[PDB]
Amino acid sequence: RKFFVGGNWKMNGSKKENDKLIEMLTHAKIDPNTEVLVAPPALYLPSVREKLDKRFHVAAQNCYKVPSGAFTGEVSPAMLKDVGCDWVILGHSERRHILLETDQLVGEKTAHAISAGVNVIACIGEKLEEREAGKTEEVCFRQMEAIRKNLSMWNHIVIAYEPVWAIGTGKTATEQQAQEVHLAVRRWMEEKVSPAVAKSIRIIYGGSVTAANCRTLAKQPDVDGFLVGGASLKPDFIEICNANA
Amino acid sequence: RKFFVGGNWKMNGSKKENDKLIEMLTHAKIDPNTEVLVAPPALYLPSVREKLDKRFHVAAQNCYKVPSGAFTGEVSPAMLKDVGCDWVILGHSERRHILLETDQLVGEKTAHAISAGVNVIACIGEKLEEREAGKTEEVCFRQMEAIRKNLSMWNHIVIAYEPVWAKTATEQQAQEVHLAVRRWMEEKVSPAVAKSIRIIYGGSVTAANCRTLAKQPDVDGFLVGGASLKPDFIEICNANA
Repeated sequence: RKFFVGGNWKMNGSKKENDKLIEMLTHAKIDPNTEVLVAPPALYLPSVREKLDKRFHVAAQNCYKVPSGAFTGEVSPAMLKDVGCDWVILGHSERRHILLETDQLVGEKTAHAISAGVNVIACIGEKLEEREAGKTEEVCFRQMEAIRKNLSMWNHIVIAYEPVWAIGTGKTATEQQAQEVHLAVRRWMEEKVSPAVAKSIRIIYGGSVTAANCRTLAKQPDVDGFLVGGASLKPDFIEICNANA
Repeated sequence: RKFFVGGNWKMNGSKKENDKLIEMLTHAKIDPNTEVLVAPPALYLPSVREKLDKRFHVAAQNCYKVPSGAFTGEVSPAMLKDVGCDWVILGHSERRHILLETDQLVGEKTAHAISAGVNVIACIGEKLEEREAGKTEEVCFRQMEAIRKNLSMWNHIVIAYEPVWAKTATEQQAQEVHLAVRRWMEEKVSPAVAKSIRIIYGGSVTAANCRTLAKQPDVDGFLVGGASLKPDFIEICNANA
């Protein structure tokens, strides 16, 4: 499996700061075996895609579930392709838990994006009250089942596990805890989809990753990379891209 | 009150179709006394603003309530200004009822955009069951209270009434709500703000009905949906002349 590092800029960006990030990425020494993605705010997707070499993927942070229609404020996968972007992040914990997106909606968006020819980073993960009730697998598997319900092919999917129970609380997840979830998710893929897909699919870690912990997380056998948050805006991003080499 | 016509493109747009719409706007003769706005999808805001003469406003169809933060998929008023756009539509019925935005969130976004120097079309309106229950005013006034609560200045606000309940809305029904909202502004904000604020109609607006709607004394323009993608938009922009 090819190591995969995606930088989610979240709601951060400006012509000035984007240019500084692009110059940092363009000039950095990055492991040639790392697949690298950045996800700017939607206003900046076309310009960031023009300025950054195709060695870098550029992703939207969200999209909707049909090509066009009466959905004020939404953008479709067809529009993403029209501006040269071939990736989207769907189901991020902030969209599920702050902006109230349901499992079913995330699954419908994922299936439509794939149908349009857009690759998807599909995000899953459980909150603290769910983890403390023993529901880590139940929650992760329910979110994946909603994606599988509408998907017939997985070659253009990357799964991101977000330990929301740690992100939202200030707790720190150990590399052993991340590995344990990644393994359970991979076994679900083996069981519900196929051993070949489970063997191929990248499962990336979306808890807090900085230059300080990326190398120990990267060595875990079922962690295939990272969905990076705030470190995506900083020189730490380069060390994270290099975490596996 | 200066007549105001906004075209909400919703989730419609592409480089090719945007170019046809931009050429349509550019070749049009529009009443010089009418304020005209278009709202493309967020991906296309910088290019549309670059390509359209500054006689036209270019608006986002949504934004968030702080300048930056951990809100994957959201954009801020600061970003809008950074790409040259100084307008946003907030509280549209599709965002309230499909995408689950609360009254409080719409009010927070509206106050923040205004504080950031972005002008706001703030949308209100009642659903069919609410209208049939006699709750048009109750709903509209509850929505305006959340918008009004933390606003101190109204010169950069336009109110859009969307009869989500429509069925067909008559010019008498639109006038009745616009008048009620204006009288609410008189008592809750001030008579001076009420006399000057634009209240635009955002129900189904076509070339066939825009002139009858425009003559109503408390209808100050339109927030147009599907007709904003068609040459019919120009006739609607010219409805007051």
